[PDB]
Amino acid sequence: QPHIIQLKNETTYENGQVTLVCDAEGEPIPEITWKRAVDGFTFTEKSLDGRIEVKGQHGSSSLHIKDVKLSDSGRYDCEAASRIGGHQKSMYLDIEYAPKFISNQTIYYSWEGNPINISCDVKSNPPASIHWRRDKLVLPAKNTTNLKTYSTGRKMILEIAPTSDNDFGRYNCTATNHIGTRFQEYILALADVPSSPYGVKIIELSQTTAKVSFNKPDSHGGVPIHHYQVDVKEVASEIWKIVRSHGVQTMVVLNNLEPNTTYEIRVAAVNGKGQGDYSKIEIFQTLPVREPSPPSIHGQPSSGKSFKLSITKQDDGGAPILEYIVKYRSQWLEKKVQGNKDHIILEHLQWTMGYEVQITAANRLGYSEPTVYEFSMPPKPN
Ligand SMILES: *[C@@H]1O[C@H](CO)[C@@H](O)[C@H](O)[C@H]1NC(C)=O
Ligand SMILES: *[C@@H]1O[C@H](CO)[C@@H](O)[C@H](O)[C@H]1NC(C)=O
Ligand SMILES: *[C@@H]1O[C@H](CO)[C@@H](O)[C@H](O)[C@H]1NC(C)=O
Ligand SMILES: *[C@H]1O[C@H](CO)[C@@H](O)[C@H](O)[C@H]1NC(C)=O
Ligand SMILES: [Ca+2]
Repeated sequence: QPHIIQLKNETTYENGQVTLVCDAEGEPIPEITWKRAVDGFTFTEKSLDGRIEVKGQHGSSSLHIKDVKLSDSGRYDCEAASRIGGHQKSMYLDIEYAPKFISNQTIYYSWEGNPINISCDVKSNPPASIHWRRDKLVLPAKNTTNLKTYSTGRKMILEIAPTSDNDFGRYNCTATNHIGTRFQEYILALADVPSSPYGVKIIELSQTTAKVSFNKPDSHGGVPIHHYQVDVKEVASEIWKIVRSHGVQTMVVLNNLEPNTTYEIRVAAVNGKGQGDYSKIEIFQTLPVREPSPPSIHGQPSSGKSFKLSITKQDDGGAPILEYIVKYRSQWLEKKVQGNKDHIILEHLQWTMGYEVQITAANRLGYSEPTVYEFSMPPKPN
C-alpha cells in the first residue's frame, strides 16, 4: 500500500537548475507520477524544450529542470500509485533571483526651488535592501540636508529639493539580496520653459473677434505645457493685453476687439517652470462697420384693402438701424418707417392684385442693398 515518505520543498535560482525528489514505500513497489499544478502537465519516465526530464529509481522518482524560468515556481504533485492503492502529496518550488527594477520612468525634470520625488521600484526574492547613492555614497548623507529617502513598501523614494546645478544629474538606486547587487541609474534634469509656438494664423475674423491658430512648440522644456498666452496690441497702442487659452488647445478666440483696427499678436506657451519664448509677431485687421444687411420680410392680409409686412430682424452692421425704406408698385411709391419698428402697413390697394416690394435698412453708414418681396392680395369679401 503505497505511502510517500519524502517530498521536500525546493529552492533554486533563475537560470539555474533543480531536482525534485519523491520517495515512496509499498509492496508491490509503487509507480510514481509528477503533475505540474499550474497547467496540470504530467510527467513520468520528454519534454519538448528538453529543459525538464524525469528519471525513476525503483520506489523513488526525480524530476530535473535545467535553465529554470520564473514560471517553474509553484506547486508540484507527486502520486505514488499501484495495483492496490495510491498516495499523493505536494511540494513547492521557490525560485530566487537578483533584484529587478520595474520603474517605468528614469529621467525626471525639475528646477531650483521645486521639490521632486523620484521613485525606485524593485521586485526581488528574497526581498532586497535598497539604497539611493552617488558614487558609493548613500543618500542622504549628513552633508546633504536637501535630500530625504522614504520607503512605502513597494517603492523607494528619493526626495530632492533642488538648489544648485549640483542637485541635478545622475543618481543610482541599488538593491542587493543574497543572489547579488543590481542597480538602476536615474537622471534629474533641469527643466526649461517651452520654445516658440509657430505657424501662427488668423483663421477666423469679424468686426470684434478673431480666432488665432498655431502649432505647439517642438520643445516643452521637460515638463508639460499648461496653457498658452496670446499678447494682442493695437499697432497704434503701446499696451499689450493678455488672453490665456483654455488648456492645451492650439486655438484661442480674441474677443472685444475694435472694428477696422490693425492688431499685432504673439503667442507663448506656459509650463510649470514658466512662460516660454514668443512666436513671431503676426498682424491682422478686424472688419469695418458697414451698412445693414438686406432686410427680411413676410406678410399677411390687413383689412381692408391693405397688407402688413413684418420685419424679421437682420444683421445690423455695427451701427443702429434707424430707418426702413419700403417701396412698392403693381411706377413705384416710397415709404419710410423707423428702426425700432416691428412692421409696416401698406394701404389703399386693389383686391385680387399682386404687388412688387423693395425694402432697405439704413444706419449712420448708409443703406443696405434692397430686399425684393412680392405678394398677392386676396379676392373681394362679401
Ligand atoms: C512548503 O512550502 C509551503 C509554502 O508554499 C509552506 O507551507 C511550507 O514551507 C512547506 N509546506 C510543507 C507542507 O512542507
Ligand atoms: C515624496 O514622497 C513622500 C512619501 O510619500 C511624501 O511624504 C512627500 O510629500 C513627497 N514629496 C513630494 C515632493 O511630492
Ligand atoms: C551607478 O553605478 C554604476 C556601477 O557602479 C556606476 O558606473 C555609475 O557611475 C553609478 N552612478 C552613480 C550616480 O553613482
Ligand atoms: C558630502 O558632500 C561633499 C560635497 O561634494 C563631498 O565632498 C563629501 O565626500 C561628502 N561627505 C561624505 C563622504 O559623507
Ligand atoms: Ca530654451
